Amino acid sequence: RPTFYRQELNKTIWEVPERYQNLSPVGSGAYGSVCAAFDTKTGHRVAVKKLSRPFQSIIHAKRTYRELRLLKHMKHENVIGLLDVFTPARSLEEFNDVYLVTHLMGADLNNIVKCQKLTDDHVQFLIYQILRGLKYIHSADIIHRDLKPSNLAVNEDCELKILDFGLARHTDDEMTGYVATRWYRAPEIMLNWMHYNQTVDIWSVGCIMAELLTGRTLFPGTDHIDQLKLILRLVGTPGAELLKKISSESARNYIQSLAQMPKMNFANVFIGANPLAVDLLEKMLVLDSDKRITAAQALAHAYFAQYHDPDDEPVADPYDQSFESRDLLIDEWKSLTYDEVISFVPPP
Ligand SMILES: COc1ccc(C(N)=S)cn1
Ligand SMILES: [Cl-]
Ligand SMILES: [Cl-]
Ligand SMILES: [Cl-]
Ligand SMILES: [Cl-]
Ligand SMILES: [Cl-]
Ligand SMILES: [Cl-]
Ligand SMILES: [Mg+2]
Repeated sequence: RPTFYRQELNKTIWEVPERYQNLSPVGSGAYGSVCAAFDTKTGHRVAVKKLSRPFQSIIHAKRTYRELRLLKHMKHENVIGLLDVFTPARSLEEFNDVYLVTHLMGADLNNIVKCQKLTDDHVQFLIYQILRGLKYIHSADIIHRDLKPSNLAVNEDCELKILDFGLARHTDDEMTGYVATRWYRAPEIMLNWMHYNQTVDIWSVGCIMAELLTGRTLFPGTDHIDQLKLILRLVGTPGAELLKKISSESARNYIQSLAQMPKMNFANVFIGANPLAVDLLEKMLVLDSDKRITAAQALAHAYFAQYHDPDDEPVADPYDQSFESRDLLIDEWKSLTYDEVISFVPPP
């Protein structure tokens, strides 16, 4: 057990191993209560997150366990990973606080590229890395559900990592109005058309790629209905085959009140773009999720010819999430979390 020291940060007392020095608050709080630090064991600048009231309710205790399980599993160059996890507690009986350590991420795609169009070679490399990480995530049967520019960390060498695992589900209010937390969502999850699956993430990648190419949000709706109208103008109204699959009778009835529209010509929407980029966007932005291209298929598309290497696009170890359908008491979720803290093995 390392020696811990204490100091006052973010309105509370933090207690951390000596290896972590020069702690200072960072960020806007989107991922939790976080400080930057220097890790003397590894030489990295790191982010240290102190969980707020991790075991105050059944919902919060299970969410803490979920975040730790997801972060311990992710081991890929284009996905956030766990450098360390610790508690000052010496036993389960005194366990109360959890701290997580990751690489410090300076900039995201949003704060870097807002209102700006990038060159085609840059778009190729950035979207390639998103898809490489997504192939890994989906191979573990994990659905991200919230891919958007603020969840993509990028460094000076245009290297990219996917963020946002195991945090609270987004609320109805967070999704209301003229807000970026809805602009990248697939229509079937935005409107609860049907039981969704991992194909929702490919819709989000299409929205991101379009925005890197034009410098503009693809579907900046002022509310759910305005956004649906923008989507259907581009990709066309649903045909009878997809209407069948909308298991919400009320949603199905609203869609049929709208006048029918054909799919638009994407070469006239994305004027001047690489024809291979136009072709890939047409295969991502398909209304029927059954027919969208997958991450593994998209890596082999000719748009990525200068980066694609099928021997360097790895998949994940199996991920057991049977706990997600399990009902337990607060102290049982807390005991499971403690076991996962003390069993952590740091990366090589
Ligand atoms: C220590 O910094 C952290 C910890 C966890 C997470 C996520 N759950 S994505 C993000 N930042
Ligand atoms: Cl230490
Ligand atoms: Cl990482
Ligand atoms: Cl503790
Ligand atoms: Cl964003
Ligand atoms: Cl969500
Ligand atoms: Cl597992
Ligand atoms: Mg999110």
